[PDB]
Amino acid sequence: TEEGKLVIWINGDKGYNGLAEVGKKFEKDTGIKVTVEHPDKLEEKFPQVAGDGPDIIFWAHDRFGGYAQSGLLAEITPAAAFQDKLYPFTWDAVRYNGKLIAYPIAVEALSLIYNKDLLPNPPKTWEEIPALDKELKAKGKSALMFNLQEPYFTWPLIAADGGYAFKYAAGKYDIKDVGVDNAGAKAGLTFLVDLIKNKHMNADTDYSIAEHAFNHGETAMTINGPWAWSNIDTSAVNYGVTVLPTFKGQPSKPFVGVLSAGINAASPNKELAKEFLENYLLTDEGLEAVNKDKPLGAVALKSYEEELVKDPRVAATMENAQKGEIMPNIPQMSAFWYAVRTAVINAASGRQTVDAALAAAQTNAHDTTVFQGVAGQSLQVSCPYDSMKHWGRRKAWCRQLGEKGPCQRVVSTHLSFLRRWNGSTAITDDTLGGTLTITLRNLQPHDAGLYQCQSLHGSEADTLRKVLVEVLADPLDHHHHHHHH
Ligand SMILES: OC[C@H]1O[C@H](O[C@H]2[C@H](O)[C@@H](O)[C@@H](O[C@H]3[C@H](O)[C@@H](O)[C@@H](O)O[C@@H]3CO)O[C@@H]2CO)[C@H](O)[C@@H](O)[C@@H]1O
Ligand SMILES: OCCNc1ccc(Br)cc1
Repeated sequence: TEEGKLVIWINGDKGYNGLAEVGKKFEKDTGIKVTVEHPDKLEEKFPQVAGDGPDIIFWAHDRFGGYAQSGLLAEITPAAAFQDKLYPFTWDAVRYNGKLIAYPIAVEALSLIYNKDLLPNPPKTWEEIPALDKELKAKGKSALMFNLQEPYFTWPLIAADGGYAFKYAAGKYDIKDVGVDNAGAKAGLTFLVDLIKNKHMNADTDYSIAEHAFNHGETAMTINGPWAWSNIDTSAVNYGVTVLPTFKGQPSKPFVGVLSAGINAASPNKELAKEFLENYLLTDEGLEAVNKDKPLGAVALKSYEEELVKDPRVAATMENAQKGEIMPNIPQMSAFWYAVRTAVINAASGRQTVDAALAAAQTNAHDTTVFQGVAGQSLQVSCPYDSMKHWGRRKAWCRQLGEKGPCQRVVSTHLSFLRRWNGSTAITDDTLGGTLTITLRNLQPHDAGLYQCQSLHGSEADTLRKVLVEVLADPLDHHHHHHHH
């Protein structure tokens, strides 16, 4: 960052050229240069560089609770008159611990996109896709192609019969109640895997492959968001945007994302960012400039949404959004997505069965795992990992210094042993089996807290597991004569 200018990060699938046009208008009126960038993995780079992060970060709201907890985002305090211009639902997406941590921009949900020439009557159920694919294959076409590398696209099907991320009850999420390995989640993922086994879909289909096949008239349907419509408009394919197919008679339940713009807590340009976001971007003209490049979906700005909702594609986006639910913005969402991404990729490739893939995802979707030990005794912490993925990497055990501090290295593999506070920590790695083991001797309350098992590569560290060490009292420490009769 540099004082007197704005650097913005936004994902490569969004209208970054339209956003740059709003930046050009801001520069024309004020002299302030606005640079819009679309780095790869920007959502993973942001917490590592936020140092030299951007002034503004755009992403769906699900990642922002984690950034806010880490102290990376400035609290936003728009006037009541400004808050009244955006929908209360969109403000709900960006409120964390009672404070607003980003400006909401647009509401997104996946829909079924279909080729009206190949399929004038798209299927209402997922169950009828195998027979439809057989008929289309006889004509050199396929029924459906969509991104199988990101769990966001398969989640509507996994959630349809009962899968869920974190149980919700009266404005709160229970982070201990995860629904990744229930009967409904297994049924949805088994249906997806059966589509691949029967050659109705390919496990390696990604965003680019599905978009190219649909936009070239090779597949009758795709599953995508509003941002994808402008490339289809250019392709001249006669497309429709409609309700996703049902599974076991239940609607598919897409996770609803609210594209949001957070202000970096370390930015010396917070006031410029606020003026740009409130008075340039979040205006009917500003949002239209972005929408014209890549559609936003249902915008957070009431005045513009009242017009956009007349677009049948936007009404279809809201119909699918209403069948699903808003993603939580809680810090625990990252772990949930990483676990489900792994389960889908492994089940689709045949590397794991659906049952084993979802059992591992259920365990790993929990951001932290408690390891309880008794004071004065030894505690063995286990960190399973993918031996192939982490082949050749050294490992580390680090202790989290508060909610916002660094994870401070304790021991690593090749100082693998550390004696401190009359106790000790030793790390051992079974590289063939994929199990990292940390042994804490003479466990005491001073050892309680959050730690990470890590896999190192270059100057980066991958989190293998977050562990909460809990220390039960030594039974002898309460030595007394109990009551008798
Ligand atoms: O898959 C690992 C991946 O998990 C998490 O990513 C999720 C996003 O945080 C979540 O917003 C959603 O992303 C979709 C966007 O909302 C949508 O606008 C569009 O850009 O498509 C995105 C899906 O590709 O879903 C993903 C999970 O698929 C986590 O935050 C990432 O760092 C991680 O790489
Ligand atoms: O060639 C198979 C041995 N190679 C290999 C590479 C990646 C994974 Br996942 C599994 C196996």
